[PDB]
Amino acid sequence: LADVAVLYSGGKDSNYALYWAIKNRFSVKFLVTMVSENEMYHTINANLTDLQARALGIPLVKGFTKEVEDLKRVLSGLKIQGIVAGALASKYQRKRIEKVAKELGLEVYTPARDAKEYMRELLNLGFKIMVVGVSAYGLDESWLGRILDESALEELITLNEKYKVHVAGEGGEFETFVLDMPLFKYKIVVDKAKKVTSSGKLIIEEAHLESKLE
Amino acid sequence: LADVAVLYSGGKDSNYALYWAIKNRFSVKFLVTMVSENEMYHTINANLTDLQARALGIPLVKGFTKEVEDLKRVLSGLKIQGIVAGALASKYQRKRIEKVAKELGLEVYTPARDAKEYMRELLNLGFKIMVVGVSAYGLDESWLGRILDESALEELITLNEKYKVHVAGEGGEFETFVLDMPLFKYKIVVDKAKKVTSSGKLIIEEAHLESKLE
Ligand SMILES: Nc1ncnc2c1ncn2[C@@H]1O[C@H](COP(=O)(O)O)[C@@H](O)[C@H]1O
Ligand SMILES: Nc1ncnc2c1ncn2[C@@H]1O[C@H](COP(=O)(O)O)[C@@H](O)[C@H]1O
Repeated sequence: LADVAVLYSGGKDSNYALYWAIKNRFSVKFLVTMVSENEMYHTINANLTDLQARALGIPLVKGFTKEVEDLKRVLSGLKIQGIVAGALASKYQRKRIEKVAKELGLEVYTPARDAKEYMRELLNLGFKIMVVGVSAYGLDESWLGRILDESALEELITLNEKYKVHVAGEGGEFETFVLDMPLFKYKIVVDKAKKVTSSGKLIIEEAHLESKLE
Repeated sequence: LADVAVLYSGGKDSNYALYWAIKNRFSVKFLVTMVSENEMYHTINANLTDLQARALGIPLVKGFTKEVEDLKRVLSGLKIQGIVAGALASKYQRKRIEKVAKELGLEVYTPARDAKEYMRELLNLGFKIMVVGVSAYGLDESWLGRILDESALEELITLNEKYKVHVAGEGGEFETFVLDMPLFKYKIVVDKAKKVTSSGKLIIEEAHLESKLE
């Protein structure tokens, strides 16, 4: 029952879900990423979680796509007992997870919910988070490619207590990409990104792994 | 017993093994690629089989690494009955496959061996094969990035009946990458490659998928 697969899309919560699972003695046999044609090229920006999976040394399973049926199809081919998803999964995402899980007879392990507290915990845990998506007023394109720290957290809280932008970007406020965390054996360094409704998006063009102190 | 995983590294034989398996009514649940640090960047040249897996629509499992222990670890997490490998696997490769297979209690399905005949069959089946590796005298860097056809086959046979270079590159003579085959839903187009003992190597920098007639 310790054998599980983590739904990994690359952002702060997928990574927190991974850290949580490992710390709670779970046996993460696989990371699972679903790729939809809804978003074809050679750029690394297509295999970002693939870059993180190498930093982690953990096997990565990639599915392709009614995404519920495709997900269940992928997960059904794995020798696992449960599915690990972050406690910040979309209100809709949780429904799909619950549905496929039940139908497959799998457990839905999830971290047992204050935005501020959560965000602070990630920083204290050594999470290196970069903003790669933005879709909320009060967040100019300047936020793209920017890393979050005790400083950026303030600006988020200050922005929240004004434009009411979620502190944990819960709801599409902004997308993230984790460049480093305690479990990474290698750090991810962005060499070239270049930025593109107040909808922003950072397309990573050049990136590489760098060994950590260890 | 129909459920299997194909050891897919991207070349002509991995793809032939895949085609053979699908045609023989096997249920290919996953493609498995092992990535070793023995060969760190963002280039697509790292996720080439990932590009093919999208063209195929088949889930891809990627392992990281005694590669035998790592392979068995990956395959042990999949709900399969056997392993599919091409009949051209290295004389050593077959030993590892047999070892892990036996230890996991899995079947080792493999295509039931004339080089010329084999190479001709691939062309007749519509295989679009590009040379991305070279390590044999009589094969100048001009062969890198070159596509194989009834014409290139002759030059290979003519070269064989002289420098004794294997027709199926069996033994490290040359590495390949399949840009298209009947099972691909999309074709792979190389936009920018640039070439690098008579050891040659083609590093693909730009590539993309293009829809097929269907
Ligand atoms: N294939 C998937 N299906 C459903 N939910 C997913 C999938 N992949 C990732 N997630 C959820 O996405 C959340 C993380 O989003 P993020 O912080 O941007 O990486 C996690 O809490 C997961 O539960
Ligand atoms: N992870 C692996 N372990 C052992 N053999 C492999 C692995 N991946 C691919 N192969 C073998 O590599 C052969 C294909 O080489 P190629 O034609 O260059 O793609 C196949 O016949 C497979 O049996």
